[PDB]
Amino acid sequence: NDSTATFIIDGMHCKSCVSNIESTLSALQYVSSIVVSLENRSAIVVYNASSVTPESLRKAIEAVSPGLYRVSITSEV
Repeated sequence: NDSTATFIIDGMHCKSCVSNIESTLSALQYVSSIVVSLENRSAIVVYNASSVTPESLRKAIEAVSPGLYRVSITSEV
C-alpha cells in the first residue's frame, strides 16, 4: 500500500548524476525505495502516503543539481 511516482530530468550529468539521485532520494524521511533508469534520464521512486503527493520527490531531485535539473513527473496519463 506504498506510494510510487516517476520523474525524468533534462540537463543531468548522465550515468553519474543518475547515481547521486539514487543517494539523494533514498535518504528522504518519507521514502520507502527507488530505482533509477540507468540507460535513460529518469527515476521510479517509491514513498509512503495515502495523500499521493509526488511534488516532494520532484523537489528532492531538483535539489541534487538545482538550477540545472528540468525534473518532470512522467506518469501514465
